[PDB]
Amino acid sequence: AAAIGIDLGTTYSCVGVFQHGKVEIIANDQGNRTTPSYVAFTDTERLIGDAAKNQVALNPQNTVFDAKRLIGRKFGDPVVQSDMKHWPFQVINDGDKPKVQVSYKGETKAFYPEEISSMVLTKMKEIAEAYLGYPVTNAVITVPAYFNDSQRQATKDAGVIAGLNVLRIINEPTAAAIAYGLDRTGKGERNVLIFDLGGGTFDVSILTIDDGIFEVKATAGDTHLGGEDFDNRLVNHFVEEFKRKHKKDISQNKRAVRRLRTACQRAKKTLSSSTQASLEIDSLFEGIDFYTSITRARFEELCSDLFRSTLEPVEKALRDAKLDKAQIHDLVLVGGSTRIPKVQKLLQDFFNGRDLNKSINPDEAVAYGAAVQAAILM
Ligand SMILES: Nc1ncnc2c1ncn2[C@@H]1O[C@H](COP(=O)(O)OP(=O)(O)OP(=O)(O)O)[C@@H](O)[C@H]1O
Ligand SMILES: [Cl-]
Ligand SMILES: [Cl-]
Ligand SMILES: [Mg+2]
Ligand code: NA
Repeated sequence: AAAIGIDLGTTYSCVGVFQHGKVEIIANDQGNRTTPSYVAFTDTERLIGDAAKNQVALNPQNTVFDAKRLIGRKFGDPVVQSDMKHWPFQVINDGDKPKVQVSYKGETKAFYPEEISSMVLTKMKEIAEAYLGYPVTNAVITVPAYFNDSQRQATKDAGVIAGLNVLRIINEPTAAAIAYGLDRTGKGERNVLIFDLGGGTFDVSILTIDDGIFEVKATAGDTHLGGEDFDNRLVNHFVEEFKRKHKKDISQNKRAVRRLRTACQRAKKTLSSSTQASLEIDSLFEGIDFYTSITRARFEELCSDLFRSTLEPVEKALRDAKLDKAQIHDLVLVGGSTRIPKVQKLLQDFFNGRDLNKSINPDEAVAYGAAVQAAILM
């Protein structure tokens, strides 16, 4: 039986398996090759993944997301106390550990972060089992390089709770490097830069690889910079467009804003491969249809400062590693947001025209590498 590799993301998770000489990134029941790290509780059922995120009658208080921001932290951790202010779900204190509190089947319940993340991992396990046609019992799971012992432990515990023997916890950037076969180099140092822009976070990592041994030389980035921030620029843009056109403010109608935000995420993805996108929402506010469009160039303007801000952390990482641009051997794109053409241009220009490694869907590279390493360890 094959073991699986799982990228347990802040916003999207991905599962792959190595068999018959090659990695298969496994699509879920809706055909999506990555799955939202969402769990929802209703009066009748628990929903995970696409079903949780896509609720037609979504209940903000009982739909949990961002558990990765809590996992392995103390309740009194200032990161937790800050993050709590912007979530619609309740976080409580159980002996200086955080728990997320919800209503389920009519009663108030609370769950540790590693419990919420185990539900996401169970979904990923099941996605794999459907494809393989047998039970999966071993996995490699990835984490950010900056994770500490407590965060790594809680992640491993989420795996155990989901019925997985965790062969190893490995760093996300190391997994992306493995996906591209960069661990296979002989003796002699090669410097690799991983540029990772996901849904919620931005991670720059510089790795030295020598005869298959990885050293983390430098890390930089921003834990509150990702695709969702580009979403929010589009939402604010269209809220102003609706005001102009209909003389109505929709900003305080939570439902209209969620429905607009979903459509902005869909348009954004489309703008990575087309130069314009149409956005059409039936009865968005007080029965008014909102049918409009957005160009790639306009989307770029709306986000220009955010896109540009990704480069100073690259500069910083290089200084910390005591390396010049020219001394990086390989540049690897990771994270869904690096599909954005403008982001690719900025990083390529900064590196004076160097090739980017982008042949593996960037939001799949970490799971791909995890799957490769899981097979080695078996
Ligand atoms: N083609 C695309 N163009 C632009 N953005 C995209 C595209 N495909 C996915 N995204 C965006 O990528 C983001 C998710 O990326 P990813 O799957 O790397 O998340 P992740 O692994 O959870 O990372 P993090 O923990 O940083 O959120 C979302 O904001 C999503 O809209
Ligand atoms: Cl599914
Ligand atoms: Cl479900
Ligand atoms: Mg990540
Ligand atoms: Na992911």
